Amino acid sequence: MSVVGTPKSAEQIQQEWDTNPRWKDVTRTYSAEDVVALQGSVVEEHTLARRGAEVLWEQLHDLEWVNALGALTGNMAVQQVRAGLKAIYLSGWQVAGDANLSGHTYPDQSLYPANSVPQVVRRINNALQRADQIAKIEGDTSVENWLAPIVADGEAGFGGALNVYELQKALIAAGVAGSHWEDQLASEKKCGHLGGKVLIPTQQHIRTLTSARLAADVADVPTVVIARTDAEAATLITSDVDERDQPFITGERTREGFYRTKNGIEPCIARAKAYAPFADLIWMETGTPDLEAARQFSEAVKAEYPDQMLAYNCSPSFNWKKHLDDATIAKFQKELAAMGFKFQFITLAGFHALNYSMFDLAYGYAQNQMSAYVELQEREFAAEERGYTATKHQREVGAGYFDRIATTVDPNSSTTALTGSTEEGQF
Amino acid sequence: HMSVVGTPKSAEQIQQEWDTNPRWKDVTRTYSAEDVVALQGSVVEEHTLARRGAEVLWEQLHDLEWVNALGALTGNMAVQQVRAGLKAIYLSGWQVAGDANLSGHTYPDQSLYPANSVPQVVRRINNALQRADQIAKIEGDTSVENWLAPIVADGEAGFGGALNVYELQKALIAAGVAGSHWEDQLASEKKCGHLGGKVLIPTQQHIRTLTSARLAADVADVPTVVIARTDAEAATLITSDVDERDQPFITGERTREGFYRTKNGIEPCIARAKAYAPFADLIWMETGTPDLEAARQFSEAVKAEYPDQMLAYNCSPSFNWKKHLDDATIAKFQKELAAMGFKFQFITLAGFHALNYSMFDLAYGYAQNQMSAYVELQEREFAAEERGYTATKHQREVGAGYFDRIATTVDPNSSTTALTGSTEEGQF
Amino acid sequence: MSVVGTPKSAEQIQQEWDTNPRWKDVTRTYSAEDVVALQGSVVEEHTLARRGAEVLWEQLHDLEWVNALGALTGNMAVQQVRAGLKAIYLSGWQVAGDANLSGHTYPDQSLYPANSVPQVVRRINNALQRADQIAKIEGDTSVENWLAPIVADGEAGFGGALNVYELQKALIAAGVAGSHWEDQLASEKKCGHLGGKVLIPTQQHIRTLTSARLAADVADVPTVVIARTDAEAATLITSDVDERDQPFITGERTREGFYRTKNGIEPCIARAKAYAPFADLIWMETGTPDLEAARQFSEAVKAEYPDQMLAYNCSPSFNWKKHLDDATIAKFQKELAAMGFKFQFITLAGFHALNYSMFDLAYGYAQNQMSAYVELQEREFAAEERGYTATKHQREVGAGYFDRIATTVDPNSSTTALTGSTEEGQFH
Amino acid sequence: MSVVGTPKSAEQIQQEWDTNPRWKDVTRTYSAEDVVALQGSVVEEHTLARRGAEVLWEQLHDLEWVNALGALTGNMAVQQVRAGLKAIYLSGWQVAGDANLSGHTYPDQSLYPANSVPQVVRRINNALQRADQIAKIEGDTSVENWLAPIVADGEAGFGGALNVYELQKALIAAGVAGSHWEDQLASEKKCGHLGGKVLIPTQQHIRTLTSARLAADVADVPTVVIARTDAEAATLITSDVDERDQPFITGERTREGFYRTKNGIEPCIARAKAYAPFADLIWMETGTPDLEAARQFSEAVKAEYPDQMLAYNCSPSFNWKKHLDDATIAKFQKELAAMGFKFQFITLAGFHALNYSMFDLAYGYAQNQMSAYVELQEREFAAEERGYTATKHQREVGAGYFDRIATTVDPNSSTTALTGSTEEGQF
Ligand SMILES: [Mg+2]
Ligand SMILES: [Mg+2]
Ligand SMILES: [Mg+2]
Ligand SMILES: [Mg+2]
Ligand SMILES: [Mg+2]
Ligand SMILES: [Mg+2]
Ligand SMILES: [Mg+2]
Ligand SMILES: [Mg+2]
Repeated sequence: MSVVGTPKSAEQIQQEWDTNPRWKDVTRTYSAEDVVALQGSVVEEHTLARRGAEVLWEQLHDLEWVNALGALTGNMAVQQVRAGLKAIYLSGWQVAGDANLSGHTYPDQSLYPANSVPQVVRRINNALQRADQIAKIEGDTSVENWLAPIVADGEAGFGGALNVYELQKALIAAGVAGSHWEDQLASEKKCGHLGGKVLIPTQQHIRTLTSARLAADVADVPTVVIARTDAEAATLITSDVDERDQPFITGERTREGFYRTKNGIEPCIARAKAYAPFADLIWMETGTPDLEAARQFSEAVKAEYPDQMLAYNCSPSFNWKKHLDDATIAKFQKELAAMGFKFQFITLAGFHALNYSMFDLAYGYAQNQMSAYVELQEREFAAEERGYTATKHQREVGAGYFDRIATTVDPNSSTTALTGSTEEGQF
Repeated sequence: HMSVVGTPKSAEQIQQEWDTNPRWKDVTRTYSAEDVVALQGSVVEEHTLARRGAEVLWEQLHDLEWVNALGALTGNMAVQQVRAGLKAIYLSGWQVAGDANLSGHTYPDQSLYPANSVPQVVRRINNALQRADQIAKIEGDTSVENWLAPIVADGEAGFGGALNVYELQKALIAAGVAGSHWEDQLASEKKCGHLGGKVLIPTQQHIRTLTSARLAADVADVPTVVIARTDAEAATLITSDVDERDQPFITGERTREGFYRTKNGIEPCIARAKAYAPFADLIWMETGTPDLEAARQFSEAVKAEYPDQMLAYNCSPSFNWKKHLDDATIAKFQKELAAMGFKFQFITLAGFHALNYSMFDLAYGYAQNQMSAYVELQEREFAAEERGYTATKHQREVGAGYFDRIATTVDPNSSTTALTGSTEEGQF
Repeated sequence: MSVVGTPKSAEQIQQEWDTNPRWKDVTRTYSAEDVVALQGSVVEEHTLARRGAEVLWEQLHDLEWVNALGALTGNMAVQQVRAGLKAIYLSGWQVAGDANLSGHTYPDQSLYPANSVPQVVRRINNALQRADQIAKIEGDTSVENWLAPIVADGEAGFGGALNVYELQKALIAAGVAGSHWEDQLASEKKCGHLGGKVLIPTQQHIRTLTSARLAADVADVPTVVIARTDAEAATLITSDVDERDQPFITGERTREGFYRTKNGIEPCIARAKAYAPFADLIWMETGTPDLEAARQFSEAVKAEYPDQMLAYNCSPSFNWKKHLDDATIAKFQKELAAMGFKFQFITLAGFHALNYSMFDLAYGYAQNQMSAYVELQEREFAAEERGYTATKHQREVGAGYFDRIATTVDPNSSTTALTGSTEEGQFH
Repeated sequence: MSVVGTPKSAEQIQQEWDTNPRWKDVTRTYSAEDVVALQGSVVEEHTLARRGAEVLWEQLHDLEWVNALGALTGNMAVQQVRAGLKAIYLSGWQVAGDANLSGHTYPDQSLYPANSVPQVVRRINNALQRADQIAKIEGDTSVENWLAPIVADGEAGFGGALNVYELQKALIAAGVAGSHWEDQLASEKKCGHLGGKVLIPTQQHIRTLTSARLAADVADVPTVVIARTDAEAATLITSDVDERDQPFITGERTREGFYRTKNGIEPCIARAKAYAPFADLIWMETGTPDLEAARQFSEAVKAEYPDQMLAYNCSPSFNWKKHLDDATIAKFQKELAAMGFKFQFITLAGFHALNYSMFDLAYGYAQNQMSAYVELQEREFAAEERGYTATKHQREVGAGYFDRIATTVDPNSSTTALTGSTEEGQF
């Protein structure tokens, strides 16, 4: 037939696992032959998933740390890279609130269709590709890498291990670079800073992490796998079967049949250590922005897994000035990086930037009409010194690029967009 | 027997409504009431939000000094606009093309995206307003009397022929649109009004479009507001010279494609506006500058033949406002326009610029000072609570308390509610 | 500012519950005031959900029984109604296999996105509507009701109570007439005739049926709620918390923490008795198609609730010529109806009809090329005297209907479809 | 700062056009530098679009003729390959009637959303991949290539060249092997065998074919481009600007501004010769299944382009036994293959198979209930001799394959699907 997409042999995969330092501390409870048996006759190449994953892994070891902001539209991701950020965080919370495939506004409880986050991954890459295409024809070299890696939210898997497997597969097809997975009961998933959280036994989350790795292996991409634990605040567990969880089981039971468990940094350390061999980065949800507790978690984990990188949630669910002074806020991220928190991200940055900017505009617009918008347009003009370009909105969305396509197909076409527009004649 | 739910009206009932309801006092239909019924089948679905929105919109356009709106490309965007006191929502096709269409790609405004993209955003905006209305009910919030603000959505050029026009209107009505606007451009060469290289369609062809949009609203039995837009002020090309109303502006020369070169300006806009009036609840003239004098010329000339005709005006971000106008004129702009008959006024790309600038300003500061940049935003949100802002408590803004209410309604003793013990409960 | 979609008061709802015989045997653990508190300021009308639910409830008490076939495309439902069936069944198995929003082929384990089945409900209603429209312009009264009630698969709700609520809401928005919900763990969901099934406690499914009724009440439509139990084959359960399930707990455990339980018709009778106050119909999956086993379940349930209607799956997963003789197969549904099984359905009928007919045609096409297809078309021609109409495929999908729209907008259009078509000149 | 997805140089592309025999008779009015200019920094790999396009082109030259059937669902395509067919045809007609993203039933008039056919391409490929995966774990080698190439319907492009460009790009992203494009006015597009067809000028369709090729080159895949002409029955054209069309323009006009034109085989031959340098296959819609009329079209085109391959629509819109005897019906495809019609397809085969088979069952079901179904189940049993496998429906949709994924993740899983089922016990 054709040699396109021929699967590699179990020997090559074993070779790659043995020699490539990317897999230096990755445990696999399945064999390389098990991967081959699940790949059929053709293995689709996932370019953006591979490139982003390799770029992400590289940046986590080159840069002091990799920091990101939550993005829920393609334009958001474009502006984050344009501004200098090297990675995009794809928040599930935000998807639930304003960008999921049901069309409804949801709280962060795994209510939306399971393929919603993959579509936002694809959408973001599409927008970054368009920005990359525009920069090439415009000769704009302000950004070295427009295809910045995407770290996406796997939540609690939307079911069992097969649901996990299919979500990770869908995230890779969309071109994700990393995905994170939490140890909550899928049917009761909550945001890390909401209540009513229900843990699942330690082994079950290792099962989830193993499933996430397996799909990345079957698709043949070094996807960064992130493990999140919600044990600092969760006081409910589904079962006491796992002996690793028993020291925190109180015996008390709820009407639903859940077991009460003792929460805090100790069960997070215990679970972190158990997840480490199956996680490229570890992440513990916390109740406050507190450097001491972060250092404490960092020390206990690195005392057994010294090279284990960590991720920290700089959550807008914290009232930041209520806990930290301005000076502590200024060094918060830099001090975290010294502890090994190499991926840091403001999860709901997109939500609050979108909701506040439109309220501020609409409120002024209701009182003073055009005066309020001219205020915004002038800030846009003033920001052009800093590299802002979306003021010329026609080229920002690719008017020049499609004019180039149109002239490539027909050099004498008289229906090009940017020639004659008010943009070229007023900006 | 058989269920009578959704039994269609008779032809005589429709004719009585057309004859006596003042909504249709100036609406011309070249088809009959029996034609409408003939297309409705055995069951006519109710479109609650499209009906409510259309009625509220029409009432507001006659009761308020003028209705104004801002472009919205996400559900949360519309929530804040209504929360801030706005009484209508404009759904830009430009914004949908650039950051919210079903292809997943970023497109310029050239009718490149799938034809059902805007309807999806109509349904999304309504869903988001319904969630804010639900939350408001359980929170005792009465700061907004009508959360379900009318939506005016961009129908562009119909994505093809009359049948493409019809299905787009039907899909917008099914999603709950209050009004839709249609422009006299060649769909295969559609452009934003302030882009170059526009190709007009013949006047009679856009009367076909407006007639098809009205027909789709009638078959669906909702009084959708039909808005006619003309791009004749800047377009120098037209597909054909077949319409005698267009011929006086044609020069005679043709392009290699076969298009006819035509003379643009306000004069062909007035002519097309007069021809569209019997089929348009609102008329909209795309212009190259924000000019009150030019707006008055178009208004007086149109109202001379149809004095009750309402107009619409695009306060376009494509205009460099302070380059053309002083601050005093900017402050009175919409007010002066309202006196001329421009009763619906909108900023098309308000959402694109608010979204792109806010995220850039945050990411720029975040790239240099990390958390110090975000705390500034959070502190601004805290400060905006005096003006009525609420999204700082993001958990309840998206309905965590509402779904907690659903959960406890099913199981009052559930121990897995979301807001209970949340960091929002204890820190905000 | 309008009164469209104004919610009813709690007293009005409570009065409907107290007097409308539709709710005669319906237990609601929540209050009428709870329903109102969740409805915001506007309640959208769900015309097809209301009509379908009403028609369904009417047919279950007026006809000897209501039989259906699984359909996964719009055209399938059209042909089912065309051939004389009064109800459509929407299999979740079939959606997982060949019609879900992931684009992938899935076994029946709740792997596809949760809004997949609603989309097919909307699709089926859309296709039935088109046939209804086509029949009107064609003067075809051979079918009384093209909008046959749809009974859709809710699986295990795709999570907790709130996931159940949203699926029911979406099914209603899409126009479903009824939905069935099973007492399996959504995380490890399986087809009823698959292995490794894990039950949830009796009370957790009572909570599911409650959330399902609540979503219908908030939507103000009398959706037929069906309760399904898988305890006939399942040897696992998630917890021993419910004392109604404890008499079957063996005391063993699994590595995952599941509890071994004793399967059989006995725990199905018990769970059905518990589910009865919360189900318009009750259904137990069974390992074989057996009339006596069905009579045992029937008479046992009706011993406590003699007016409880039941549902039965004549599963394709069975092997009928193996078990039963021809004469028993003929009387099978008729005898099941006399026992109270008033809704019967063949789940995977669409899957098998689609896969076999395409294999049969593709195989013949491989050997004999055009000779194979001509056998089908002549078989299609022959079926016209039984009512079949899809041989003329252009009119079947609405070519004439859209000609009517096109001629209504522009009666002089020179670009209509059926005039000059090969269908017009070659199909008499 | 990675190498994955690096675009190749213009001279590297120019070398493929000059040497690869795939492009021996392909005219490109744009340059290799033009292609590189539109590719940005990264070029995604479209494995299935590449593999399928290479397989299809190879089959067209190696087989007597490649024939296919219309498929509108994933399971349909699975059964077509299972029965021995080596290609899938994706009818736009069928998509409009029962599988487009609007949810509505439509006549064949370009009414549905433009990304609908790409979705079905991706869906068909997903189904074929699932059958490929199941076949691997079951040791099934009765099918050599489950990834049969897909020929998809691009209709009239849903607008201008930029619309054409985006449809071809989305089809390629979905894994298409070929796409066909017709010379109709998009806003008035009709099925070839419906009335009221309006042609666009010859040059405008060359513009379409060029745009379709450009998108395939920018995607770096050898997509098979097929040119369809509707001039046999269409008596309308939009303009008289192209002098190649004027010898058929009569001077008559319609109220809309169209031009009456003389339909027939003559303008089909002329337009075909104009499309030949821009089309890998050429396709003339006809009003009857006539072998003599096909020869005239074939020998006329091949007089100027000897190696020009042709495609023929064996349309269900023909009443076959009203025109042909059984002897001619049997040899129809074979005769066409000898004239150079190397891609032959029954467009609406899926619609009629699905609609008839369900009416036949539902009718008998409404009359004799279970007896009607057991007849179908018995015919499915008897079909196992011929290779039919969907009778065991659980494994048919991958229950066994996902059981493998489950046991690969956790060997001791108590929640496997096929063990203890009625499939392993009654089949
Ligand atoms: Mg999350
Ligand atoms: Mg590790
Ligand atoms: Mg627009
Ligand atoms: Mg008027
Ligand atoms: Mg099911
Ligand atoms: Mg009951
Ligand atoms: Mg087609
Ligand atoms: Mg050629």
